[PDB]
Amino acid sequence: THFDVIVVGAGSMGMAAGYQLAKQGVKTLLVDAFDPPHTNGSHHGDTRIIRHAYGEGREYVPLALRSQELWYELEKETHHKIFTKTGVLVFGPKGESAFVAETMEAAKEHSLTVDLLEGDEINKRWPGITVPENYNAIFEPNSGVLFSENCIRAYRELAEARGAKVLTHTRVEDFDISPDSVKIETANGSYTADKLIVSMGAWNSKLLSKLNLDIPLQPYRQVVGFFESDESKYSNDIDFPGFMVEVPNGIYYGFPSFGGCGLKLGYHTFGQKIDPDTINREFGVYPEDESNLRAFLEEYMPGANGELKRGAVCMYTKTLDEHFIIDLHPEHSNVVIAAGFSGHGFKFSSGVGEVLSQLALTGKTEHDISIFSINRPALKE
Ligand SMILES: *Cc1cc2c(cc1C)nc1c(=O)[nH]c(=O)nc-1n2C[C@H](O)[C@H](O)[C@H](O)COP(=O)(O)OP(=O)(O)OC[C@H]1O[C@@H](n2cnc3c(N)ncnc32)[C@H](O)[C@@H]1O
Ligand SMILES: O=C(O)[C@H]1CCCN1
Ligand SMILES: [Cl-]
Repeated sequence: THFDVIVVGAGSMGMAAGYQLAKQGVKTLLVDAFDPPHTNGSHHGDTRIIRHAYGEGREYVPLALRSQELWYELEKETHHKIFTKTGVLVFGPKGESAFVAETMEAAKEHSLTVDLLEGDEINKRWPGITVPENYNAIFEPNSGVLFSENCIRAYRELAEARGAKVLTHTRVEDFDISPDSVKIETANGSYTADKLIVSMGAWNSKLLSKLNLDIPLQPYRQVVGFFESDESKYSNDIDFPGFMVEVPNGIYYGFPSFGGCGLKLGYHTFGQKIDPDTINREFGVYPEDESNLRAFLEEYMPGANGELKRGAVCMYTKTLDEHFIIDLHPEHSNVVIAAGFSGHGFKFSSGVGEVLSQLALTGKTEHDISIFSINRPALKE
C-alpha cells in the first residue's frame, strides 16, 4: 500500500504514464474507477486519428512526432494492433477555414510530407468524396489511425508484466498531500506514495477541487456512428483516408471502413454539456445524434450513408482555450496534473505518458510544455 508513484485514472494518459514508469523499474500503483479499457470515459469507439500537421496549432508538432514513434515502438512490443497508416485528409472551403490554413502552415514549418489538392482533384483521387469546386485540401500520407482501446490494453499488459499494479473498480474519493508524501482514499483502502499523477479525464472537472484547484473544465457528450457504406469506395483496403474537415456549420471527422465495420463519423464542434456521473451513454436518445451525421454524409460522402451499424457515446473535457493542461500542481511539486484534453489528446497519449513520468520522477521534462501550463491566463474565466 506504499508505492513510488500513484496514478489516479488509468486511462489514455494514466496507463501510458504507468508503462513509462514500470519500464524504468519505478514501483507504480494505478487506480481506476472501472477496468480499462472501458466504455465509460474518453477512449472507446475503437479508433482515433493521429495527425502530425496540426490544425489546432503548429506547436504540437514535436509531441505528435515523438508520439508517432512511440506508437511504432508499441506495435513492435504487443500482439494487439496499434496503428494503420490510412493517411489523413483535411479539407474546407478555400479561404474560409482557419483549421485548414493552420494545418498547411504547420506542414510548411515542420517540413512534413503532404499533398495539396483542390476541387474536383479531391473527388477524383478519392471516389466517394463529393466536395464543391471551391474547396481545397491538404493530405498527410504518413499519419493515420490508432486502435485506442488496444493501445491502453497493451500498455496495461506490458506495465503489469514489469510489476505495475492496477486496482480496478476503485474510485478515489479524496486526497491528502504532504511535503514528503501523497495519499489517496478509496472504499477499498488508502494508499501512499512519493508522487501522484492525476489523470481522471472528464472527472477532473469534478474532483480537482479536492486538490484545491479551481480550473474551468467542461465535459461534453460526443457521439460517433458507423454506417453501412460502399466498400468499393470507403474501405481502408482501397485507401480511403481518415479525415478531419471544416464546413460552414463546423468540423467533422471520420475513418474508413475496416473489415466491413462501416465508415465512422463524428461531429466535433457540437456536443451536449454534461456531468460524467449523469451522462446518458445511449446513442440515439437525442435526435441530433444520428441526424447531424447524416446531414454531413448526404452532402460530402453520399455512398457512406447506409443503415446505422453501431453508435457510441464518449466525452471530451474542454479548457477555455482548448489547449491541454500538463504541469506540476502550483502548490505541490510531488503532484502532476494531466487534464483538459479538449477532444484531441489521444494521439499524444504515448508522448504525454513520457512527459508525466519525467515530471513525476524529476519535477522537469525534456519536452517543451509551456503551452500546457496550469498557470496560464487563458485557462481562467
Ligand atoms: C470522446 C472522443 C474523444 C476523441 C475523439 C472522439 C471522441 C468521440 N477523437 C479523437 C481523435 O480522433 N484523436 C485524438 O487524438 N483524440 C480524440 N479524442 C480525444 C481523446 O480520446 C481524449 O482527449 C483522451 O482519451 C483523454 O484521455 P484521458 O486519459 O484524459 O481520459 P480517459 O481515457 O477517459 O481516462 C480517465 C480515467 O480516469 C478514471 N477515473 C475517473 N475518475 C476516477 C476516480 N475518482 N478514481 C479513479 N479513476 C478515476 C476513468 O475511469 C478513466 O479510465
Ligand atoms: O483529435 C483529433 O484528431 C480530432 C478527431 C475528433 C476530435 N479531434
Ligand atoms: Cl478530451
